[PDB]
Amino acid sequence: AWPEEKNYHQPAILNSSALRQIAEGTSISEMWQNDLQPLLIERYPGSPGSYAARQHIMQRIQRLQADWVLEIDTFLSQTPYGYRSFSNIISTLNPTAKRHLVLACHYDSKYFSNNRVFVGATDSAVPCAMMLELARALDKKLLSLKTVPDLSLQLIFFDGEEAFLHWSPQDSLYGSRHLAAKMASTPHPPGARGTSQLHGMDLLVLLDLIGAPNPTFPNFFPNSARWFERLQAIEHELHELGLLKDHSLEGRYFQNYSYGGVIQDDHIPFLRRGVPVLHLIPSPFPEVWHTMDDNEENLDESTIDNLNKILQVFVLEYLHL
Ligand SMILES: COc1cc(N(CC2CCCC2)C(=O)NCCCn2cncc2C)ccc1OCCN1CCOCC1
Ligand SMILES: [Zn+2]
Repeated sequence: AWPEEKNYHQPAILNSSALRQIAEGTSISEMWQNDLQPLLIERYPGSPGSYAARQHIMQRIQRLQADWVLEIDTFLSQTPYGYRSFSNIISTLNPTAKRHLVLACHYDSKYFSNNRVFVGATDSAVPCAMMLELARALDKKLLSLKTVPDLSLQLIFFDGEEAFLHWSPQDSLYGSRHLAAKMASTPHPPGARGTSQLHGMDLLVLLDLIGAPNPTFPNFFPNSARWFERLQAIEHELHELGLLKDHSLEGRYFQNYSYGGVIQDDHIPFLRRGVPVLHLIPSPFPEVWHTMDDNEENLDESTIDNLNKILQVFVLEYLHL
């Protein structure tokens, strides 16, 4: 019956002084320097930067005081170039806990051929950095979960999202196609009474392509609608208290409108197995998407900080903290 708790979970909404605490307790300056800048490198799967990217992540996660259980999931899969290795990163609190909220990003960049290298600033680098910051910021509040609903937080940094040659069902989402199936096969909790690690997913909040100025995120899925509306309410109630920077209520990030087609992303292998997905990707896509102009100079430090704040409150509301 606990697989069905996700369908009924309710937030605990923070008060205005608490929102005043979380907006000061995070800072895009530290995020920029300590978490985001080292991943502004060439890091395709099986590359030198891929390892450096991965060890950046885990190191920062072990700087923290909350006892994150790190897991590297290395595996082989065929690509248009023969058999490659991919290693998803998975950071977990309360691995023994039955239900997990999952904030997800992919940390690989896409292999490209003038005098400029593709670092995918928005294509993963900022969203993966935003996941690092939130953990550093909420550390003192996550440390409360160490001492003991049965719900905690999980960070996933997928590998091999990108097409190697030409984007197709077969040449895409390597890291998440494997990790969904692996999760559909891993007995969770250690009791192993007919439940999977996929069943222990409450909600997959997949960040992607976030750093650009003026993003509008559509509401993709009915079954995550209410959490999209909590994102609206969180953005409203941060602005109304004057906690958002260069933010206007007429050009907001989270607008109600629906999306008709489907976008293929790391959520797709889990959506196909009945995981409630909250896909935080903007439509339209950033104009820099998949061009080497995708870089730090075309990022909006103030937009990212507003979204840092909005997301950090969502999971502090989701987790009843
Ligand atoms: C919404 O928008 C775009 C979506 C897509 N579909 C949809 C299908 C593609 C063909 C049929 C429908 C998509 O599955 N995509 C997967 C890429 C995923 N992926 C790569 N890295 C990070 C991620 C999440 C295709 C193109 C879209 O538009 C791009 C136009 N932009 C170009 C430059 O910037 C401004 C406009
Ligand atoms: Zn991409």
